[PDB]
Amino acid sequence: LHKEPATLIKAIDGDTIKLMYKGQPMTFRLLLVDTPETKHPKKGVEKYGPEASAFTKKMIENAKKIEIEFDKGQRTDKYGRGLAYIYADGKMINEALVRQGLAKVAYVYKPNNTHEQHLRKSEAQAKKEKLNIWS
Ligand SMILES: Cc1cn([C@H]2C[C@H](OP(=O)(O)O)[C@@H](COP(=O)(O)O)O2)c(=O)[nH]c1=O
Ligand SMILES: [Ca+2]
Repeated sequence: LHKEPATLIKAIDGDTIKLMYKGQPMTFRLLLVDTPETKHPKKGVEKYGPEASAFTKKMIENAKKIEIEFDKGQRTDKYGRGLAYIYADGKMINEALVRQGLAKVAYVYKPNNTHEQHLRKSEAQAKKEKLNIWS
């Protein structure tokens, strides 16, 4: 796996970010995590959804450098969103959300599970600490 540069376009919610990648606008979805829903009427605004959204926005806007890292398998989902680990000054947003209890580990689809154990350990800590989603 390797990290590639990208420039911000707009943070959509906790786990979906529009980025300029190789000079094309693409929507990315964070691998291995789900922040609670805030757009879809079928789930409604779920608790911590808005909180997750503001956390990601904050983290990605303040970054000096944004990087994306695809995993070993599919690089897009069925909606055409890029599937990646995204880093803001070398800090993985996917992990940072999980560590705050603002996302759960989810959508673990082989072979895109390289950081699964890393993320699960951050989740276990947020749970033990009773943070946000786990409170
Ligand atoms: C993170 C991730 C999501 N998805 C798909 C599965 C879910 O589609 P369905 O909605 O059709 O089930 C959806 C979860 O995304 P959101 O959390 O943005 O809803 O995106 C993948 O296909 N692969 C991935 O790695
Ligand atoms: Ca979500």
